Amino acid sequence: LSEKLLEDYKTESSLFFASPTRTILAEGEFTTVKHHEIESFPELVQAVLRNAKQAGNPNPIVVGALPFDRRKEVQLIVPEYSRISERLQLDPTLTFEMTPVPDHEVYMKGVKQGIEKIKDGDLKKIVLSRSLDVKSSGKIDKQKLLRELAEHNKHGYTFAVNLPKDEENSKTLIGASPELLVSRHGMQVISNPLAGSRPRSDDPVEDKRRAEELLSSPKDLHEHAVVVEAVAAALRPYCHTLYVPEKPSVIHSEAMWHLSTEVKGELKNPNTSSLELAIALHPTPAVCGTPMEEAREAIQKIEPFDREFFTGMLGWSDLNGDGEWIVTIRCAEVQENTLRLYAGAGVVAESKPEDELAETSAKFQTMLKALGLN
Amino acid sequence: ELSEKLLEDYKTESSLFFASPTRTILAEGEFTTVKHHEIESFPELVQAVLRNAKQAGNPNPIVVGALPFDRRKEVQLIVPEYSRISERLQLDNLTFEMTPVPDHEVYMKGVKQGIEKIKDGDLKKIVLSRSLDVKSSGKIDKQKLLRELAEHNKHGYTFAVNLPKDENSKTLIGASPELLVSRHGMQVISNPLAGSRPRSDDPVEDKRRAEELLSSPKDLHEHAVVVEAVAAALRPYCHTLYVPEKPSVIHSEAMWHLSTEVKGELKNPNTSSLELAIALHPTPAVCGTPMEEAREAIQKIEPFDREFFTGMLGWSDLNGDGEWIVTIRCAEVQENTLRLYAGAGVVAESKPEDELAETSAKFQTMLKALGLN
Repeated sequence: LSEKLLEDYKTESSLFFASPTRTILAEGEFTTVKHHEIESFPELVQAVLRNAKQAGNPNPIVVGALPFDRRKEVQLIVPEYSRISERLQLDPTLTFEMTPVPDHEVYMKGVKQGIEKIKDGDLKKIVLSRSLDVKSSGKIDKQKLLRELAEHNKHGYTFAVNLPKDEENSKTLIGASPELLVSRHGMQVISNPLAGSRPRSDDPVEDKRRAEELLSSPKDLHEHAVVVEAVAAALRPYCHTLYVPEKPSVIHSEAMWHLSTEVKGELKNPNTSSLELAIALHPTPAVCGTPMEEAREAIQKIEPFDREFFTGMLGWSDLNGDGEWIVTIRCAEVQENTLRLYAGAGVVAESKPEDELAETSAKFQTMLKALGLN
Repeated sequence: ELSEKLLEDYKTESSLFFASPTRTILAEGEFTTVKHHEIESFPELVQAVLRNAKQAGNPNPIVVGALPFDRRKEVQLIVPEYSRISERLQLDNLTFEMTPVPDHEVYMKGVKQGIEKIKDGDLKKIVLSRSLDVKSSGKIDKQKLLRELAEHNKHGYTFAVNLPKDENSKTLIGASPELLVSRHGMQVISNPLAGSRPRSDDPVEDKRRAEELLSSPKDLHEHAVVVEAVAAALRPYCHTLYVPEKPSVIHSEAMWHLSTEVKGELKNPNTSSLELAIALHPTPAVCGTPMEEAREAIQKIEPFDREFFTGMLGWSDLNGDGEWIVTIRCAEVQENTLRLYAGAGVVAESKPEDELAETSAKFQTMLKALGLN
């Protein structure tokens, strides 16, 4: 059935979302709700979901994507219907025109600006990113793109979400993120911050060497620890007790090794929805920095493009408050014949411009491989 | 007077300017936007969203906006970030290219097809309409267009609604004479208009036309049909209705209209103005009998989409009160282009040429405001 759901994905589906706990296909937009203030959005969403129940939807969910920038308007959709199966089980089965935005040198310049700002003590952490515009000579087949991603993403979250357009052709957010922002199942809360990276190698000896190096890198370990501390501080008020592992683990996608910690807690209040928790966490320092509003102003000033939905959050939440929200990375906006791909790299005082550029390239591979351009 | 200041403060970004005989509203921003697929279950969602807006802040928040002619489309309204509401208003060179879409023949072709289908007993009443694209040499000053409409519309409903964009700002602007429905406590009022004649600058001829409309059997009969449909829609919601025996005549600067004020007293305090509007929308005055059949004929014959024209627009509050108007004598304005609209009810005994003239007379409200009267 799960593979049926992947086969049934159309550009009028509102969400495909393949996680390790399930696969969801949501069709249509029965209700869309937009709101000016992220902080008061969870209560509006619950009111909309209650209405949906009482108007005769037996399992109302919201699905969609929220932007990187918390100050922007937010929006989610209650679909007409949704199907929910077990997780996906799969055996692997033109001119393109590239325009980097910005070019490699302007990106590196921006990286020097971030370093400087930290060396003056204005910021502790900064993640700087860049994008890549791809024009195809044919119309991109979203459903095939989605399948390529799913087949090559055993452990993360494969997704497609319909996004706000003008009435232009449909705009879809598509990708394969390794990173859970938060989930809620019953009263159990889990968040999985990822911070620290090395690219995979096809040489199995080198591949393992890089996992070991990441796992013993003082700069990466310390920086990971700081991201974990911030996730734990944001979840602590909502929970009885928090379990925060003393040691990170190494996880992988096909393209990258990542340091990873699963932070787990039991809620105090059964009405605290997964959405509320996602909003309490968003954006984590892994995609933004510390202090967030300062890292964000630095980010907004240095980056010559709008991240829009990249490094935002996306997922679903139900009437009981259960849900899953992922950090939106290893992804692309797809519209007709064009895509915008995105990638970013954590920057610190010690950082080196070329290495950071190299890291963004290694991170682009998830999407480029799905397009046959790796 | 605050009312006039609200008209002066109107901006292209404002979600709603709405000047009615009971109040003037200027609504800014978008605290919450709600969009829904099924018009029939929209009222309850809208109340859910208004309740939430209260729980977050002000005691009796409102929704504002415009819904389309075609009831099967997605519908959308906005709870504004803030609104000022005052008493009713008490108010005291660019070149233009014009293009009829369709042209005057294609439109009369359409009306013939319409007469044809009523004579075969498929339809009883059909409204057919056309539009008039306009290109300006400059950017249209929307605020000034709004003031012109308001000044020349003492008795109607003058509005500017920010519409879902194409990229450049899109505004629905107009001065409608027709209340679809209001609610005030348990009191409901609808004012169907059906039957018209253009005003004349010769006051003897002006009065003659009024008197002729008021006693035309064809027009009285068609008016009584519209009145029956209003009553029909309202009956299930009211313990009592007052339906006047006969219509009066009312005027805008452009037109005489046959008018009936239908009043009711609701059974249920929780019935919102928006819910009544939906029960009424669209009336046979702009669509036809049967509605589903005549709308099919309308979609099939008309070479443009009406979109918001002959839709409904207005406001509703958390208590349930509100005012919704029939969106006529209006235009979509974008940058330096307007699309003006006008329509004319068609029956078996209709004459194609008289409907073309009737529609051109209906265009005068908007044309006059542009200085093209």
